[PDB]
Amino acid sequence: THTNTYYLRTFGHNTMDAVPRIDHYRHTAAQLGEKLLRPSLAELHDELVVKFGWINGVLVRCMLNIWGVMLFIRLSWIVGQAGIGLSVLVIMMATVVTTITGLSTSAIATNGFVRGGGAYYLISRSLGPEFGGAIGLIFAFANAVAVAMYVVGFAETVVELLKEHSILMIDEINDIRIIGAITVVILLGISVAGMEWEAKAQIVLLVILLLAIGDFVIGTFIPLESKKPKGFFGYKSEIFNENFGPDFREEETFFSVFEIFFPAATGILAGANISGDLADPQSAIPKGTLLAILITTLVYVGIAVSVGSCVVRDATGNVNDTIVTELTNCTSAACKLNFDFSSCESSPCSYGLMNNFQVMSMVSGFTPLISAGIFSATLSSALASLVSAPKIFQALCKDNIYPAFQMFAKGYGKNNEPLRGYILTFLIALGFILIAELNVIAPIISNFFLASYALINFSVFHASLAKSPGWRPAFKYYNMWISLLGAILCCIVMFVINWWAALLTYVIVLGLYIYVTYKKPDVNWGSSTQALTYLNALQHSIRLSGVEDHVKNFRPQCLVMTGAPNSRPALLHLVHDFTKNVGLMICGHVHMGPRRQAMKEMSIDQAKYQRWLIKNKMKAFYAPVHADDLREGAQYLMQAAGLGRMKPNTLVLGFKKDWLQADMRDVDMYINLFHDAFDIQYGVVVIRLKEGLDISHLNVADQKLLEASTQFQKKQGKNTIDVWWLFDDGGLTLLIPYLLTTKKKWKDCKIRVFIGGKINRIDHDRRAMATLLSKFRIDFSDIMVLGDINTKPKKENIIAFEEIIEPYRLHEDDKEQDIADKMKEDEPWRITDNELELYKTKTYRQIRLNELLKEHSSTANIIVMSLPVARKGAVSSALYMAWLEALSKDLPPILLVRGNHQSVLTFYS
Amino acid sequence: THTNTYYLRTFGHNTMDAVPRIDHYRHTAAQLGEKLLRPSLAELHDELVVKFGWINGVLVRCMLNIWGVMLFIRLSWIVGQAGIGLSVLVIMMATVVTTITGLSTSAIATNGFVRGGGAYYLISRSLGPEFGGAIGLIFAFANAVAVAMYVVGFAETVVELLKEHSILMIDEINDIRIIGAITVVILLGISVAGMEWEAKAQIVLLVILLLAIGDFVIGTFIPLESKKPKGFFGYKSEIFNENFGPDFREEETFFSVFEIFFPAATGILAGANISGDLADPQSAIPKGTLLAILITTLVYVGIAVSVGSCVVRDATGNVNDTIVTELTNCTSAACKLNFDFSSCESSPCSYGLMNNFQVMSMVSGFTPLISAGIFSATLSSALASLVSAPKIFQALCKDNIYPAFQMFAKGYGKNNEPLRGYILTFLIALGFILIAELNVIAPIISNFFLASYALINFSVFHASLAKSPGWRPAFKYYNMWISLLGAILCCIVMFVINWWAALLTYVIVLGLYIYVTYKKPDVNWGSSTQALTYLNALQHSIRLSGVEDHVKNFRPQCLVMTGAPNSRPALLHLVHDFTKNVGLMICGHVHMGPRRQAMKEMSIDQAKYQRWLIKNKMKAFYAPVHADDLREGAQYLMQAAGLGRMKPNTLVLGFKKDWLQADMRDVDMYINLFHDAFDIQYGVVVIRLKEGLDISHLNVADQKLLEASTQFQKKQGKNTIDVWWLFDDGGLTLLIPYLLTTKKKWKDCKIRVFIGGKINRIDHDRRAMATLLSKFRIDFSDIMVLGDINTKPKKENIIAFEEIIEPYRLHEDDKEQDIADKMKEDEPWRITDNELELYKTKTYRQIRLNELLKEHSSTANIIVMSLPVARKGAVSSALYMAWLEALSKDLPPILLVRGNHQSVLTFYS
Ligand SMILES: Nc1ncnc2c1ncn2[C@@H]1O[C@H](COP(=O)(O)OP(=O)(O)OP(=O)(O)O)[C@@H](O)[C@H]1O
Ligand SMILES: Nc1ncnc2c1ncn2[C@@H]1O[C@H](COP(=O)(O)OP(=O)(O)OP(=O)(O)O)[C@@H](O)[C@H]1O
Ligand SMILES: NS(=O)(=O)c1cc(C(=O)O)c(NCc2ccco2)cc1Cl
Ligand SMILES: NS(=O)(=O)c1cc(C(=O)O)c(NCc2ccco2)cc1Cl
Ligand SMILES: [Cl-]
Ligand SMILES: [Cl-]
Ligand SMILES: [K+]
Ligand SMILES: [K+]
Ligand SMILES: [Mg+2]
Ligand SMILES: [Mg+2]
Ligand code: NA
Ligand code: NA
Repeated sequence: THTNTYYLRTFGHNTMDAVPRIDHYRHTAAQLGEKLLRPSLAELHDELVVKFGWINGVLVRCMLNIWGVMLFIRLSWIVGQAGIGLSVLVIMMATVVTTITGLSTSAIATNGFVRGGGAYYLISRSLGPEFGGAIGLIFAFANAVAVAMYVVGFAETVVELLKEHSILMIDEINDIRIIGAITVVILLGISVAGMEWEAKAQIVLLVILLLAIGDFVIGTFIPLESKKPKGFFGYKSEIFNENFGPDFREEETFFSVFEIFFPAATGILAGANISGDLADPQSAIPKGTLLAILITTLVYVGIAVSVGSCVVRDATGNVNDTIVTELTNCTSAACKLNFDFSSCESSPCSYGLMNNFQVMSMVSGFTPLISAGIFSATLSSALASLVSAPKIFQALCKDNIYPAFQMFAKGYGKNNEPLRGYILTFLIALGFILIAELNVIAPIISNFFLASYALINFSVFHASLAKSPGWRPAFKYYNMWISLLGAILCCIVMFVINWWAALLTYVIVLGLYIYVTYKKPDVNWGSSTQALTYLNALQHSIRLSGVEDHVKNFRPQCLVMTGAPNSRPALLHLVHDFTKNVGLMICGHVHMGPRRQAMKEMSIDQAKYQRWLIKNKMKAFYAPVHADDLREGAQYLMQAAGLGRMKPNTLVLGFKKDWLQADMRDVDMYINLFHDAFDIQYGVVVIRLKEGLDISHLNVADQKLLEASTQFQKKQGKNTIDVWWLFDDGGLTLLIPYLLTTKKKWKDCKIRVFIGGKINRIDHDRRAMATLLSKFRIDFSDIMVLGDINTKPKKENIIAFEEIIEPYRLHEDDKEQDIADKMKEDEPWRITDNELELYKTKTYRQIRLNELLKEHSSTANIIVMSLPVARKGAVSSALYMAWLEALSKDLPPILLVRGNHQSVLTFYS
Repeated sequence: THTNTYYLRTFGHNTMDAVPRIDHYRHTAAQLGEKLLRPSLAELHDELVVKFGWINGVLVRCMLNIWGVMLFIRLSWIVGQAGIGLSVLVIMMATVVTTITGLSTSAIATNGFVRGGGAYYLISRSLGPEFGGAIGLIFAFANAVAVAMYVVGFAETVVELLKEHSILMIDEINDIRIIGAITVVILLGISVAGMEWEAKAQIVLLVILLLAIGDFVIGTFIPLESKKPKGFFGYKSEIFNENFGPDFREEETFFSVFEIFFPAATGILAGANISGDLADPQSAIPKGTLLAILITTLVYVGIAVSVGSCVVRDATGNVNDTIVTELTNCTSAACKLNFDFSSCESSPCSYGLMNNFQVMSMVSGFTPLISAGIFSATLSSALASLVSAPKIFQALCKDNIYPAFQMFAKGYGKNNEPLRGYILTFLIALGFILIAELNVIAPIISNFFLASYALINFSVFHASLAKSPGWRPAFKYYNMWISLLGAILCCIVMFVINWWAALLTYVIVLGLYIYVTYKKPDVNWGSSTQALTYLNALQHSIRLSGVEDHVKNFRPQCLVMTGAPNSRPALLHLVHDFTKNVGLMICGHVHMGPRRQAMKEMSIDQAKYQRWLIKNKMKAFYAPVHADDLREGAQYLMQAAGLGRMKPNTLVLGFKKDWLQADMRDVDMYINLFHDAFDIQYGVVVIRLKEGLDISHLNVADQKLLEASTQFQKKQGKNTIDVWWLFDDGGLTLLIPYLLTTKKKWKDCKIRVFIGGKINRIDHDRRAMATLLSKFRIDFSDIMVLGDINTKPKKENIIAFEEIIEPYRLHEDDKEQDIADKMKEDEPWRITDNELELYKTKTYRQIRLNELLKEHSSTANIIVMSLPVARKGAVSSALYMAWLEALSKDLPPILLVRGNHQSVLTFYS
């Protein structure tokens, strides 16, 4: 029926359904998605500029940042004060911390597409805005200060080089400050020039540093007799054996050495912070960072061991001190080789592995080459930090976490460059350089770095804890327990060095976290915090599902038929008063009208009203439902609403005030709602107000209605709480008012109970009731026993009730049997004469109860009375409505309660 | 119509409804007559021996138990080693701990009738069986050991009194052993004699103790020169000032003094342990315990101050006197009055406050009275402990918490008295007396008492934390924070003295708690633990209700329509595999039949199936519903099931295997269930098995069906998962198999992806799909692109489909245009020729897809394929069912998935 070419066309061209394509999931505004538009379910169902590679962008950056001052200056001192083994152990511990941090970072960076800000973006998108902003501020400031520290190191090295000659301008501190200012200006200029220039400069510095390392390694293998007077002796096993072990020749300990060394391993995130300029993160960051860490650790360990195997701790440089005669009785490591480096214990000798900070330069075949290597290392580290800080700050400011800093987010040029961030970082670094004494500052910045690492590790662990299906990290060489251990180790290490610095950093982090949480920025990124919230709720619900029910653990789980949650405020607040912190509260709303529009109406209403309830401080659940009429929607809610053991057991309704001026079908639906509630074993609570409950539409009447709506919101003075417990429903009638009095807004109100008694047994019945409610431990102010019930109500009230009921009567007696049956068939709510004759006693009881309530409980703050139960099929809906209206007419706020008839009170324990 | 009578009769005689009466809430066997019967809601709605008072039962017992050895023996030593102020401080600290414990006990004992036992009953009924059993065992053993210690103290005092004369039988330790054995036998006899006899003995002992205290107080006010050589001097401000302030003569310390004194504060629970024999608790325990504590503390403090204000720390027995008309050169308090009790700073003088342990006897005006008082105090404390232990043990054994001890709950006599418990306590006490050296044992028992007190305080705090409406304590003189502070103080105090004893007691408590929780005795007391479980679930749900939705936080919340949870095991386990630990799972069951019987059936099913699910380790929720047909119940569940944000979003049901051999109305209801799910914005998952899903009714066919049911309960093995993602439904089709692979039972299985492409573009489409799913980070083992779709399926398959569809065609073309319309109206599921002509392409697509699946995925462990969506009103129900049947048949387990069409996957972070 068609050509063979047609049968081989593109799959999906003959159907509205779309094949899965990348454009369906991309949100980027690329050509507005001309063809990347997957059809919605309704449509198918409804009736008819510069990017860097991983090598240059991550590996080189991380290596340059990690290698700093200690590479050529303080490594020898560390290997001296602590033996080869102890120094290697310190290096390995720092490397372990950094490696755990790198694994966590690689895991976090392989989940989605990272945009900008290495540590900040990852931490924020994986944990939440609070932690994200706190760590962003901390890390940015730490990098800004590290820029100054590196510049100061370079300046001090150059000043020492000048002091090696006659060149000098001012005192040492002032010369250091001048050199630091000049160097920081040069670095700022280079950084502002552009990112490609920075990359080229970094490559040059890296090659210079590698040349310096190679020069040192070559020099250590070419001993010269001239260096023999100094500590250098070549590779001798005697020196290696002697240099082992912790000869702490000063007021310093192992922990102090570790603290001194640690800043040497705090450049691992240089590549990550360039995520905004990486060609392809999720493939460059992990491998580059891990390789850089491995290379730097290997170089550190090798250099430490080599320096410790070819230099003596103490060596008194003196040409006329070698030879050591011919035969010696000296057991010293130097003595075994030559007399050089002898008699140093008493007289403090010039240098050696313990007192000289230029041993690496001396060992190297070429000294100026090592000097250039030191310069390049320090400058490279400073440049990396100075580039990293503005990127993190701009990423943090783009999110508007701190509105005051929104200025430092604008970009310049083809590639968005935070020039303002660069200027701010330059200012901070220049200030800290002008201080020129960063010895005290260093522990604080080290602790800042450790806090950032620990929060990265904790973010990985937290994400692995909340088993969100979106976690799905691409990197598969991590572990939740390893990451948790890494976070704990980071905290412990930060506390080990400068405990008070650790306390200060923790205080700062906590303060920033609290500020951000209070601010609550308007943004959600799908952090693991929300996933953990859902998982915790689910686990707690599952746990509660296995708990057996007990009478003393009973709580009122009320399904309030409120319509729009804001439509009826009085009912909502009243139900909230005895439900908050005790029992569940579901606000049920039934939507009518066309299903097509009702679906969108309910979809909007869900979010709108849940947000309204949350913002209004009411701990309720919105439960929208779409149904033809109110009765069937209530049926839906009473059958399915809730989850597990947290389902409703009480139905709360507002009184149908306008039942007289309304279609009898609506009244029938109301009474049938009552009947269904009773049928499914539900407690029923009806709240009646003189003015009504609905204020959505909203003269004198409107003002009174609004006042009634707002009445149950302030402190309820102390007037009374009248409970007319006439029938034993199981105790709910008494449990409601007690829970009311248990709240602050109702504490001043006293509960006085009304019961029906015998005329000649008033005292006995009163005592029995008092004892019964004392066993229940329900405080009461007074007990009134009424013997006037069952009396005939006044003639006027009966006449009024009859006049009210006349319109809805059937008058079967005065009509033909067939006509009466036909009338009752299509109007089932009609009141039959037989039922009126049968229940004249109940009608008189309702009227007399209204009389008694008016006479006695006419000044109560709120009234709780037993709700009459009409046998289904025996009493008409109109008769039930008339009973309810007569019972509670012309009264202050009243509640009609009819419990499950299962006991909800107990005097046993 | 009625006389004056019948108008003033008892309220409630003319109605089935009952007035509230205590008989309605009493559950005791007696008083269950017709009068004390509350009518059920259905019945109203359906269509037509010795008891002690608080004084002698609690106050006297508590006072006698609290007062023990230290009252007349070591109080002087305590006031000596420490100062008056420090001794008062230790007394006040112990009293504070005991007073907080007493407040907590009175709070816990005023929350209903306490049946029997002592602290065990209160702790169990307020906290749970685990804590109850642990504390019961600990407390009973502690009381038995305390009996042993009191007997040992009495024996030691009597042995010392004998040594004061020329009376002795064997070595001191052996004589102590004989005296202790005799005393314990006498105490056991007295206790077994009854309880009234014990009360009379206790009253006699209390009178003797009061006489002894009065004798001491009288003696301290009548100084005699004979006792002047001893430390006694009468009241003198010089001695008071001298004795004020610590003087730790020996290797003692404040903490050691506190540890020595603390056992003096125990015994506050003697009255509460006789709760089963009190006239009424909730009125005797609180007041009696508090008054006893107050009186004992006042007496302790007064005696301490009096002894420290009228006796010198060091004194000499040399009657020769001192300061015989000499000059006053010494500032010692003794010199102020006379030289007596001086000059023993180097040599150890005879006795005094520091050295003598009978100063109270000497100070008193009649030593034999003080000796009798010591005897009475020790004997009364021992008797109280020996009575308390068996009561607690019997209460613990009556609950069957430890089945091995069920034999000790038996009672004897008119009043249930545990004789076996008495014998066991006597045996334990006799053994510990035979040890005769309880110095090392005292700290352990002290820590046991402290643990009991701390857990009482923690029970009060926990009850106040779980805001159960049944808490309602009658004693309104406590505080949750005060009780928590008391528990913490008890723990800290127990750890302060004998830290290793505290660790041992904590280990024992933890072990007993773990054993009880593992055993999980079948008991339900309505503890604070269950209330806290409910409250925690509610709070977590409320918190989750305020969390905004995100694509990466999406979870599959599946409303699996399974009927009876055990009826279809394969479907339940399959849904559990990709829902456990990730997303919600509600098992929906629809009940049909008469409403009256259906309600009871659903009520039974709720408990039965929730228990079955919990016992079978399935984290699902049972959701019963009563409706006329399956569609109505599914509508109920899809509209109302769930709570807050934890509500279903995916519909899972089994394939209607027997649709061909079934009424077309049922098939129409099935297809309309599909349509309703799509309309309500639900994802739909259909699971089809060759043999079916139902195994409730269950030859070869039955065996195969059972094997299919059990197939998915084991480890899958090195099979493959075939995903035919043909249409972009949002990613659910791919999300489900990934979640399957996330679990251990599906680790081996690898995901194979099938997509539709164009011939001559296979490589490009395969690369694009691989890239797209690599950005999603879902691992795959291979990607197959099929270009042979849209081709005409074999003639035989089309003929078979036509033959299958024949009995449901409308055949409108060969009709009169009126009979056809009538048939369509009567049976809307009829397949019209117009729709068949329109969707021949879709039919051929289904047939060819089945061909491709059989040819390619015939060996997959499980198949996931996109579920075709039929436009509502355009495709008949019969045609939709035929499409589904043709698409899947003669295939391994297959899942048809049609997501919400909202994206559930993302490559952004
Ligand atoms: N969607 C709904 N529409 C109307 N009433 C609802 C709805 N959902 C629950 N209800 C409950 O059913 C009752 C019906 O009252 P109705 O509006 O028929 O009489 P009314 O005198 O207008 O009441 P109100 O003063 O509350 O408007 C309300 O009090 C309300 O609590
Ligand atoms: N109360 C229920 N009664 C019947 N089916 C239900 C019910 N609740 C949910 N369902 C789902 O609807 C499907 C209807 O199956 P049906 O009663 O037609 O028997 P079937 O086609 O032989 O399949 P099965 O082997 O599951 O019985 C079931 O697979 C089941 O998953
Ligand atoms: N102690 S040091 O001179 O060898 C040293 C060495 C280095 C270094 O990077 O090797 C270093 N980096 C900057 C830094 C400080 C805190 C965190 O990072 C700082 C210092 Cl003080
Ligand atoms: N230290 S004491 O001799 O004055 C003493 C005194 C008492 C006493 O009850 O006064 C006491 N009661 C029994 C007990 C031990 C642990 C807990 O309770 C035990 C002792 Cl050892
Ligand atoms: Cl870093
Ligand atoms: Cl006690
Ligand atoms: K570094
Ligand atoms: K005691
Ligand atoms: Mg209205
Ligand atoms: Mg079936
Ligand atoms: Na560097
Ligand atoms: Na005693």
